[PDB]
Amino acid sequence: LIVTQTMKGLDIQKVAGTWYSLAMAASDISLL
Amino acid sequence: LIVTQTMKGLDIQKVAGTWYSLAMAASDISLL
Amino acid sequence: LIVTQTMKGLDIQKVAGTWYSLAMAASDISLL
Amino acid sequence: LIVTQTMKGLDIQKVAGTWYSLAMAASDISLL
Amino acid sequence: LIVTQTMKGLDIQKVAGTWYSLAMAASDISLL
Amino acid sequence: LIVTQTMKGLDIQKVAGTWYSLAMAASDISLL
Repeated sequence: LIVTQTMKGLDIQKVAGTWYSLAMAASDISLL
Repeated sequence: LIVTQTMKGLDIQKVAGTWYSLAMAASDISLL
Repeated sequence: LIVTQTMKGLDIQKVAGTWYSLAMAASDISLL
Repeated sequence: LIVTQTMKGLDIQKVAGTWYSLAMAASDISLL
Repeated sequence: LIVTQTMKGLDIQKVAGTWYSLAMAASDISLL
Repeated sequence: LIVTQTMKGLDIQKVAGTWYSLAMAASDISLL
């Protein structure tokens, strides 16, 4: 598979917590 | 499969919690 | 698989917590 | 964009004229 | 962009004229 | 860009004229 993730002009503030990521791509994605 | 995820001009504030990601793409997606 | 993750013009502030990463890509992604 | 304008403890007196505003924020600001 | 404008303890007197504002923030600022 | 403008304990008097603002921040600033 071909994966293209593009982000332009983002403004993020006050992100208290377990922020994992913004763009995450792979073969198998299992989150418990 | 071909996956294209584009984001422009985002403004995110006060995101307390387990924010995983914004654009996530893969073969298998299983979330418990 | 081919993975391309592009980020331009990001502004991040006050990110208290366990911020893992912004763009994360691999074969297997398992998060507990 | 994220805009935060805070004012505490202001004392204004004798303001003869075309007083527009105190805190003004927007995308485009053109004043002739 | 992230903009934070804070004002505490201001005392303004005798402001005859075209007083526009105190804290003004936006994307484009053109004043003629 | 991240912009923080802080003002504490200001005393302004007799401000005859075209007083625009105190703290002004944005992307493009063109004044003629």
